[PDB]
Amino acid sequence: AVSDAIEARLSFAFMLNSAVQRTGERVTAEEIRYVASELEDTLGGVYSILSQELQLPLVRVLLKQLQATQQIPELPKEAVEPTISTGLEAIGRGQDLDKLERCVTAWAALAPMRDDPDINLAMIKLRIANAIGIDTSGI
Amino acid sequence: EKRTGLAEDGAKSVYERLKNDRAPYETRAQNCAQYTIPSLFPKDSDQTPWQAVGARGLNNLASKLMLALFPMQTWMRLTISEYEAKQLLSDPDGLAKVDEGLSMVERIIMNYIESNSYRVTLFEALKQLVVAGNVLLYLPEPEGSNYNPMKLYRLSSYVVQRDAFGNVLQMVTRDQIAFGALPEDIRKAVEGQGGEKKADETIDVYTHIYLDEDSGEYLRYEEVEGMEVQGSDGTYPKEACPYIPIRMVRLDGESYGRSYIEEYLGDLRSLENLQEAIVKMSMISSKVIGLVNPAGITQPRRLTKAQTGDFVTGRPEDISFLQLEKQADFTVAKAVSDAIEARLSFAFMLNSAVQRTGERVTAEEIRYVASELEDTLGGVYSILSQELQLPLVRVLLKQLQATQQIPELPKEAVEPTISTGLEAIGRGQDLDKLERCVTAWAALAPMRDDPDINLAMIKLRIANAIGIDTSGI
Amino acid sequence: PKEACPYIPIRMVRLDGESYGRSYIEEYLGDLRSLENLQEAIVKMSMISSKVIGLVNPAGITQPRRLTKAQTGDFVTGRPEDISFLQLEKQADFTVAK
Amino acid sequence: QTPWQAVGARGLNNLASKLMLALFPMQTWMRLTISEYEAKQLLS
Amino acid sequence: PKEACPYIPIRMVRLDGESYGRSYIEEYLGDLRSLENLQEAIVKMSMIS
Amino acid sequence: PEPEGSNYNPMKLYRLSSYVVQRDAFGNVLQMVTRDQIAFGALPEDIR
Repeated sequence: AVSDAIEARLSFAFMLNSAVQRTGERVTAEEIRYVASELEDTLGGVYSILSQELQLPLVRVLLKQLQATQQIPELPKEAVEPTISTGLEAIGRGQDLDKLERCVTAWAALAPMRDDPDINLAMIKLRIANAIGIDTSGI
Repeated sequence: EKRTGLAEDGAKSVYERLKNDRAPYETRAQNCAQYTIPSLFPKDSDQTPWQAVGARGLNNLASKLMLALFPMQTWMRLTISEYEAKQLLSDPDGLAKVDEGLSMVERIIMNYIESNSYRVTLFEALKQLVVAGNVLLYLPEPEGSNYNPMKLYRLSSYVVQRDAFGNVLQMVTRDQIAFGALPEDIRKAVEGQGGEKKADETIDVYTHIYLDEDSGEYLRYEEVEGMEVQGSDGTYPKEACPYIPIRMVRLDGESYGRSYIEEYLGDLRSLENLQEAIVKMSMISSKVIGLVNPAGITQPRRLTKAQTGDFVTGRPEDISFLQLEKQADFTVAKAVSDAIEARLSFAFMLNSAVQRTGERVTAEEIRYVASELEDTLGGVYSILSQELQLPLVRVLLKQLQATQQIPELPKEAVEPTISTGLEAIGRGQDLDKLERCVTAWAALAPMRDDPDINLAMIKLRIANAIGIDTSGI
Repeated sequence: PKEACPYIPIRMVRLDGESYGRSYIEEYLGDLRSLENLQEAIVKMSMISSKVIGLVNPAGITQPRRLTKAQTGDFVTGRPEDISFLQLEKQADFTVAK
Repeated sequence: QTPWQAVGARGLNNLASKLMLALFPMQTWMRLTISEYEAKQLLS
Repeated sequence: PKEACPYIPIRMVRLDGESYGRSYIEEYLGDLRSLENLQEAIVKMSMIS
Repeated sequence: PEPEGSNYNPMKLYRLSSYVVQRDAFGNVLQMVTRDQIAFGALPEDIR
């Protein structure tokens, strides 16, 4: 019993998906999702640390190493010292994409008044995008 | 020049005097770390723990806070200053310009934070911020566009003093650089003051900062062996000091802060003290020891040699195995251990405190007891937003305008307001009140074709009580 | 001015006719001490339960030295009647207090 | 000499595996974007 | 050049004011030894059984 | 190492025991001394 009590505690600290595996009770579905979002919470911890400690320095060195051996076909001055994004940004499923179709879905909220009696949909469709935080340049 | 005022008697002399009202606060931090991760605050002056509970709790607490305060997302939102926003009324072409560039500084601050590896030290800061009362952050001048990291001083190797209103009066750090690493200016000055030094001798390097009674600003200087350092003098303005000392739990009328783990320390020690005896008990239980009666026929030699399947000269009355049979008292101790370990799991925002092996846990209690972890976390978050998030942004803004990495903008955006929290994620109360008001205009769709109802005045009062701007609706 | 003093003294529980206020935890203090006084004896009890202590009968053949030295799997000169472990067996009274 | 348990073994291995597939996938996991100072230059 | 050295030394757990970093497993080492020290006696017991 | 053309330029990894580091106050790298343990029959002819 003591060994299994410890082995469970460790299984959490090694992001083992089989720490939910408690042979004690009829494990529900609503705790599985919640105790799994504690494994994601402590993993997002080490990931956002190693992004700074090992991911970005590795890219930053390869960038300057490959521009120096001219395998990088030259580009207009604006892109020789850029900004290096990583994480959910680079997978393509980042906060930017979130805020846009979180704003598209707020313009379907004023569909039961697209035919607006003096409501003025023009300023609202702009303030909605203001609070969210898009660019609004040319919308 | 001999300096007086606060640094009248040197630097190291102030460090050792203020080390006396700080000594209780590091002893407290020492105890809390001994039961979590000792490496964060070793018990060296004024070995691992038997349990990993506090260990996984401390790490999970910091992780949840670091991912809350400092995400990959933009987590600050600059917006036009009120006094200079009333000036630009009804001018949306020259007003969108001021907010757009404000949202450019929104990004510049991030890129500086990303590429300079601020996050990785902020984590080690939050870990320290929780088990120890305080941390000291130093972010030097940008100095070009290089790799300008952040420096972190743990409580034991720095010292602070505050006034009545809680403002910083003086701060004396204390690096412990090895001689073979000091700058050549300081290095030759050291062995040239008496005694040549080896390459591994450790040199105490202090760093006084203090307000000047005459000026309205801070004066600093490095200091080695009792004599001031070459080229180390300098001044910082009072409103933008790049040395930030952060407290966790305030106690208005005190130089330092209280730690977070401190408040639940009594139970945390009860668990470690128990887990020790429990594990030690488990080792005794799994220890197999025979007991051959010497007045008997069975000889101990023949048994240890015997293979499986062997028959052996002896009777079963002579041998017996050492039974511990403390099964009863173990269940008592293990039940208390689990009861305490659970109480702490709530105080460490462990999502696995719902994990009660007692009953068929429903779906409707999980949501409610999870909204107590959200309720006690929003506590420390909205505190650290003021104690560590807002001061950090406020310093980098004035630090980056001073090295003109901020492309200039129209006067309205030189002193704006710095919003944080759910505002900057973009899912704040503003967006809430807007589509909570749109959804009140779809409620009068079964009378859009209104017989004399007048939808114009109603569609306006709805937005009034809610609290939108109503400017041009 | 009387209408805008920047020193504010706040009470929790008013008692009109008194300078200070009553605390909120005060009203439930009696149970709060009952719990602490109990948890003390409870926690202390678990420590005695998990304390393993042998009891070698000196008039017996089994000597305490040989046992502490022995490895796991070793057989040892002795009888099981000589050794016993200090049982607390307050399982009944524990469940009451808990 | 080897350990009596494979707990840390599979734990350590699972820790590395999850991190490498998070940090370094077959996917493109960095995103370069225009520097801010030289992006305001190329406006409109 | 200082800005692009191709030798990169990485730390795991920072402790600002030290050349090297702390390991991740170090923080939970006590329980990891409790388990192994136990698993030995358990496995050894099963062989005796 | 440097790309050195477009060849097979792998990555070298030094474990903690066969390398050593020193840093300053702000945490920047001061010096690094590695330590391979190559067998004589493998060294380049210059060093050999």
